[PDB]
Amino acid sequence: VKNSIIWFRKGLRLHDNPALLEACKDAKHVYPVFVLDPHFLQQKVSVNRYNFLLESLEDLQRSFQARGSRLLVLRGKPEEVFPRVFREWGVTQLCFEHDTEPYAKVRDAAVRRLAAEAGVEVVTPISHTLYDTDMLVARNGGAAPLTMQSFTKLVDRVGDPPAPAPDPPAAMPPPAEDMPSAAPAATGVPTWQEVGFKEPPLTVFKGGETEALARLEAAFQDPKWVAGFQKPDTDPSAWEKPATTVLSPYLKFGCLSARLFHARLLEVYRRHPAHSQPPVSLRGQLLWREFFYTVGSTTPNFHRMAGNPVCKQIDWDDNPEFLAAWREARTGFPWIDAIMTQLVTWGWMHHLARHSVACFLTRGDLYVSWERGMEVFEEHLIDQDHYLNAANWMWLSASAFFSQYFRVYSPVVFGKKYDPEGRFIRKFLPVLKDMPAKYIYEPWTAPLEVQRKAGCVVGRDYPAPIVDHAVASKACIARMAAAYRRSK
Ligand SMILES: Cc1cc2nc3c(=O)[nH]c(=O)nc-3n(C[C@H](O)[C@H](O)[C@H](O)COP(=O)(O)OP(=O)(O)OC[C@H]3O[C@@H](n4cnc5c(N)ncnc54)[C@H](O)[C@@H]3O)c2cc1C
Ligand SMILES: [Cl-]
Repeated sequence: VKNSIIWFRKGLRLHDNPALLEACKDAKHVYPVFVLDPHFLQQKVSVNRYNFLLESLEDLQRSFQARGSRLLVLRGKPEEVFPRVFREWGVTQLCFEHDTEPYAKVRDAAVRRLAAEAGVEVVTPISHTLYDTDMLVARNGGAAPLTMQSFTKLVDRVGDPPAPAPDPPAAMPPPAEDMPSAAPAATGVPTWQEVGFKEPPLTVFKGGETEALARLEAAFQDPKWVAGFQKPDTDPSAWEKPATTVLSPYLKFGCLSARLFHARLLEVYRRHPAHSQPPVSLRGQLLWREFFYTVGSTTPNFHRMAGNPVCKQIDWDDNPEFLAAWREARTGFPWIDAIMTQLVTWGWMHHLARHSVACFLTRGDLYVSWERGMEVFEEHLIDQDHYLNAANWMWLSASAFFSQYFRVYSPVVFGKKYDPEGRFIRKFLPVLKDMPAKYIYEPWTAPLEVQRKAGCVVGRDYPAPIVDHAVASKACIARMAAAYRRSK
């Protein structure tokens, strides 16, 4: 008989899940498994993202329960847990969604050889990206494109991505009863308290496929907005209603299928002939994700500067004091500190807000390596993506893809063009809530009487600016021009 395991890592969803569909076909018993390391906090991960993952597992649990099955959260590492459960459960087939991350390749290749020795057939469909990214490289002559323009012409010749897979059946083959490793007390979904976190999450975005599909339908309530979407024209200061979809956490964990998103976009585009085109369109935003996945999965050392063949070797400063002030939202520039506060509280910021804080730390003002900034983003972002975080950090620091280092965002003027009254700043920096709008982006320029009346005295309640942007940005541009000349 056929007993199968569907192994969730990403792809935390029931819709468009070809690995789940294959596991369930002709199966007597199906074991939906997520493997959790109970000592992940011993040597990195904010409670905001880890609880987002836990909320995604609880949503999967309710979906399987509604279909007569159950999600098993196994504690341990995959190389030690799977050899046991293969024999105990009589497994004949192991299915999981393909993954191209570095550790994913080492981990999955080990699980492949263990299944082989146990007589278990392995099926690994592709469904986390729009396309088989290896097929895109092979169609391009054996190398990934290095520009978005060249990449978009490639996918146009390749054609549309595969349609989303059908829904799973209304009833699922359940796990066998009275299996010791499937005991409910040892396979439940933990809380953030039980895994060791002492501070509760503060983010307003809840995990799960249900929330992902709810947010998708909300975005498509106005097809005119979807059709005319232009990414560079969206408001980074909008927080009551963010200016973009905020689907990145759900796409990162696979709570939302990228192919379903793409299919829904095509349905709208065919009724709106004047819809926006790549790279600025909403479809173009998914192509950015596909582009960085295609380049990153084929480039060694993609997340580092050293050994990375696509990253410029820049002599970045080792300044812990600048990094600490940037990391702790005490730079003295309210626009920067407000966004860095949104990072630690929400775990998500608008794309152009990420631009501001990334440019400031690296090629704009402080000249600290983008790897240090990525380390800070990798801890707090609920949508942290190994390939996307790295690519955009190299972009913003002009180390890869982007080269126009004379374009420098002002930590004073940038946000003022969107939010002259500083509503975003008052929301995330309540110490400046009473400051008149004339000085909220430059609180040090406010006369002392105004600072006292507003209850925010620069130097006691809110720090002075750690740098002069005029001086600091001039020093950073001159240094980048010399680094660009020595790297020929
Ligand atoms: C320094 C820096 C680091 C970043 N780190 C990440 C990261 O770790 N994870 C992440 O998902 N995005 C990252 N991005 C990209 C971008 O900031 C987010 O994807 C976007 O803000 C998410 O909001 P949204 O879901 O509303 O995007 P939308 O505009 O609604 O776009 C929809 C989807 O397209 C994809 N997408 C959009 N913009 C980009 C982009 N620039 N690159 C790649 N894919 C994109 C995402 O999957 C996103 O969910 C980073 C940007 C910067 C400048
Ligand atoms: Cl600017």
